[PDB]
Amino acid sequence: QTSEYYQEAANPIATNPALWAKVTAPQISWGSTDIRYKKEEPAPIHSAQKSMNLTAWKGEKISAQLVVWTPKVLNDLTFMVSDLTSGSATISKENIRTGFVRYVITDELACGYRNSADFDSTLVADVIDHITPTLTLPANSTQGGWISVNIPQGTKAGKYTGTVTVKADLSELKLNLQVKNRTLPPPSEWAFHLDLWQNPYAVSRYYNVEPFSKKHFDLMRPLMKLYADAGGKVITASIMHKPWNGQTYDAFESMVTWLKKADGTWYFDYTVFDKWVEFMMDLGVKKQISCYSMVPWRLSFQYFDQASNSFKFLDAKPGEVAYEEFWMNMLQDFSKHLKAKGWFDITHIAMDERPMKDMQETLKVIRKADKDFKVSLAGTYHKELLDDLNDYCITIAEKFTPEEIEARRKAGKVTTYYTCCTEPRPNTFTFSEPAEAEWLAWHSAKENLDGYLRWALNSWVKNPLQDSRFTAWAAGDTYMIYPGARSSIRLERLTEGIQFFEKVRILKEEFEEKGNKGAIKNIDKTLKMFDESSMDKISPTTAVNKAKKVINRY
Amino acid sequence: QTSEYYQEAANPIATNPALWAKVTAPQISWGSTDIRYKKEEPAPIHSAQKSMNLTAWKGEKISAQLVVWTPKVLNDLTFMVSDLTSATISKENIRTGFVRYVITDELNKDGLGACGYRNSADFDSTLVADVIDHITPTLTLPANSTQGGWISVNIPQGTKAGKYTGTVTVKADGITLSELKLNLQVKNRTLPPPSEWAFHLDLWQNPYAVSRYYNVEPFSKKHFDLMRPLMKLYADAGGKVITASIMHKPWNGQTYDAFESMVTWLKKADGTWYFDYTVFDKWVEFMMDLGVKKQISCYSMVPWRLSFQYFDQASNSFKFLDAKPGEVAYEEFWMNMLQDFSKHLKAKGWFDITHIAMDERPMKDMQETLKVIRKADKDFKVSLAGTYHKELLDDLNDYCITIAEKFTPEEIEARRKAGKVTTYYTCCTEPRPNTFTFSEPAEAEWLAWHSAKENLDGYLRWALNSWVKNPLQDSRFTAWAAGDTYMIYPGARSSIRLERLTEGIQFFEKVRILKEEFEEKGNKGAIKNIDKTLKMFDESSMDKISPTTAVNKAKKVINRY
Ligand SMILES: CC(=O)N[C@@H]1[C@@H](O)[C@@H](O)[C@@H](CO)O[C@H]1O
Ligand SMILES: CC(=O)N[C@@H]1[C@@H](O)[C@@H](O)[C@@H](CO)O[C@H]1O
Ligand SMILES: [Cl-]
Repeated sequence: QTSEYYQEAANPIATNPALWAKVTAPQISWGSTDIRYKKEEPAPIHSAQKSMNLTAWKGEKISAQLVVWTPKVLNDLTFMVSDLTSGSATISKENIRTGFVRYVITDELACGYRNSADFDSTLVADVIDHITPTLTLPANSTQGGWISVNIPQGTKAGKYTGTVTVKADLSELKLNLQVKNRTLPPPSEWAFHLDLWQNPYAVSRYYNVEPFSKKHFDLMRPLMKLYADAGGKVITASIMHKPWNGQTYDAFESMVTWLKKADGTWYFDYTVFDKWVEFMMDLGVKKQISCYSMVPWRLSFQYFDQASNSFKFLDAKPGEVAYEEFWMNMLQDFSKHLKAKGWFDITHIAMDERPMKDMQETLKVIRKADKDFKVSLAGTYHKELLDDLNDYCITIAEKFTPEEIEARRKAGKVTTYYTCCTEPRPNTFTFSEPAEAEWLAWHSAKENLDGYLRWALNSWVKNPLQDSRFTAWAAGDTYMIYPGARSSIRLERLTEGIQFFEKVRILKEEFEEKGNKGAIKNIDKTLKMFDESSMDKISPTTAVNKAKKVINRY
Repeated sequence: QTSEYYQEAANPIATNPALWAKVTAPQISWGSTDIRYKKEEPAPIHSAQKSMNLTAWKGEKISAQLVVWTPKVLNDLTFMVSDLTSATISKENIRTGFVRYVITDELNKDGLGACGYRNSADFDSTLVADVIDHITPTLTLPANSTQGGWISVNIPQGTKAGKYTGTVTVKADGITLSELKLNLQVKNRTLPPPSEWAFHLDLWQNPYAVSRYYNVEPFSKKHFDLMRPLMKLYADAGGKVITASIMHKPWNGQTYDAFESMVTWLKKADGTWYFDYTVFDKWVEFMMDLGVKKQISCYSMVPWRLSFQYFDQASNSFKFLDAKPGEVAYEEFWMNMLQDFSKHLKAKGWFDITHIAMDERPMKDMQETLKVIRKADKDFKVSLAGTYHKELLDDLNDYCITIAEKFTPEEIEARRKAGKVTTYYTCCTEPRPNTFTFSEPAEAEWLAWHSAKENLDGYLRWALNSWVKNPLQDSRFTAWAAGDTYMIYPGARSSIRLERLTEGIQFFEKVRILKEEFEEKGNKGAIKNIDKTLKMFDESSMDKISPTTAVNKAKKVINRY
């Protein structure tokens, strides 16, 4: 973990020392989890808050942010948290995670290719750095601290008190936690269908290790554990070469060997695919495997040609007999392999969104190969595809009818929504407001959707700890977690949202059973705030904060 | 075969019409198989020879060359040969072709060799007669030009001995121009068919040149159908060795068409390897079905560049191991392939004939490579074309030496008794004897007589068909003297060079059969006479006795017995 230490990029905004003239000693205060504090300006806190009061269920993860700002050098700034105690009972401080909220270069408003102008760029607080044990802060700088309390499941309900000690070579901040009588199940038991596409090739490139070696998997374990502890349900698999035509910094390579032998037979080898899938299942991501893609963005299919001992490409489009023959041959081998492994029922062939013609022709092919193959799609609403798609994810702008949703729930199908570079808000860009990430989970509860999908968990740019920009899209679009298995503010807020989606579900189960129709109509009145057309009437921060309080009263 | 028709390149030497002023009508004559007749000059034949007398054994292939030269246009020149009669040799056994022209250059300016890179502009160029074109049925000759005709008589085995007579008819613009008379004395000895010859001929095959030239998929049905008559030329010359590339670019692409790997090298992401031999197997079976079945030579454990390609599953891409003989990494990489290869070859029944094949390198390298092979399987056969080393004489099952160096007679006999193969080669180093397109035809035959003189098992050359871009028109290349990279042509057309080499090989077989008969009969004199004749084929004696003279004298001596 010493090799995981790093330096931030230079701040493109210079520090005005006159703005710091009024700061006479180092300051410390509780801040808000809704705010990313600027590095180069004093915290906008005009008198310090020494106490923080939190409420949570047993089993819940709950966070707070403190801020330190200093007109002099602070050597070896450290945070530590006491045990929390309530009479003779204790939440042990092993369950409490601290991190420095570190800075990354971002830009602004979001689709299409970009030239970064470094004139348009700024440092923003986003990285939860729980690895570096101390930081030295330069004079005239501000530094956030993130505190995560993982409340154990067997914790006694009641009032817990504890201390956050900040040192540099001070103050104590007070932490109060009301633990309620209700229990939140562990992440492995959450209903919420979270899908954040994984990029293992980004990790092998960043650390310069052999793909799918022991070192590669050792590096991925804590990183993918971040996804599984957020309720991650879906394994991403690239079953061919460059499903997305190298749109990310690191292209996805094939996890399947496509070897066309010189006698006309094919040898398909799934060694990589199998290792990746088994690895992710051992971490608790086991609900679904999504296989990309039969319809890549460029319709050119790589295979290893033995006769010439080289890579070749079939150029073939859905609706062609050649496309049908090429995919039938692989999909029928793949079907047998999956059935041998016991993964067939959960494996989905996964599309991205194309002219209607294309998608139906691709579907014919899949069905000829095996009638029971499951299929998924993230794209636009089409009535034509509602009975064929076992997992259907729709743009936030479009809606399924309530009858469509129940028909799909009745049939055992998954129904979700996504955002990407199209939507200014809500989103998980590095300059997005933190509460927008939590908002996304509340929106799923409002819509009776099964969850939320985003296209990039960890498709890291070149220097993801320093600069979140990319040659396409708004900064942060390509990843939500960082090298070192470091979380972001964005993923932490999303996880709080998902925990509340589970609370709502548990509360409605209890209220329906007891005939408490009033409590149900109130939860639904509160859920009305999470409409994507109503964000100028009620800000995402305000909606999220009001809704949290309502659910916690029950 | 209509798609196999072609046009020659322009002659870079213009025609001197004063040199033709003496030629008043078309001339037709028997010529010599020792001469490549120049296109732009009259045949150097001071008066026409109408009769050709040949002698041969039953089973022997024997050739003659006629020449036509003309001061006027000859439209649709054609040759045809009658049955030969006494009993009959049917004319189905007789092949005719036009001796067509290819651009050639010359030795290195110093005249001492022909190796090293070259620009064509720094060297002469000239058209030379070399292609035996048996496919094109007629040619139109321009005024003031000369054209050779090659005639091959394949004497069937059951042919009755005695005097055979027949006619070669040459026609143009409809009419007959001349009949030439062909006489053939068939002797009461029998030469076995090529499949039964002892002579160890190794001419390295390049299947990738054929797939490129015809633009077909490698190791497809079309590719093999094209290669069948072409590789049959090699088998009918006594070819014994199948060339296999068991890794990517054994010679680092030194020829126009690089050799690809006939073996899939797949490093799986779980630490195991998968090797697949589907190409290798198809190529080997194909070549064995044509009668090339004695030996398979696998190139190479020691390429110049020392960079070994493999398919890396984890990254789904090609990678290269840089590892040198004498390194543990080289040893681990090759051991793993060679042990899998060993099992495969045993499953197929090919292990006893398969040789791992080196080219020449520092002594250190070769012995370290040998340790690796032996660790993999102690019974792996090994071969080498290079320099003489006493150190390697028990380890090399097939040892081919430069013509300049010698094994002792004891070394040869020890190697023969152990069942090993011992040969020599030439390449770009030797000005003569050689098979450059400008080399004298008899030099190709000479090579086989030299093997008989040295008690060697045969002869090796590095390129049967490593065709340049336009091999029918221009035999030059970016390296070496013209013709160094191939001996046969598109259309399964033979060269003068391969036809003469084949005659030499037939005589090597005759010598062997005659010595078997003379030892058994105690006729020690006839044996001492054959050896006195074989003394002419020394590579230091070519300024005392020209290769042509030596070959012609020797042929006569053997044919008297
Ligand atoms: C379901 C989804 O997110 N699809 C694409 C995604 O592949 C990526 O290109 C993204 C860039 O932000 O644009 C989205 O249209
Ligand atoms: C064994 C042998 O023939 N080796 C090389 C051959 O690879 C080729 O480069 C040739 C060119 O004429 O030169 C030979 O020395
Ligand atoms: Cl090569």
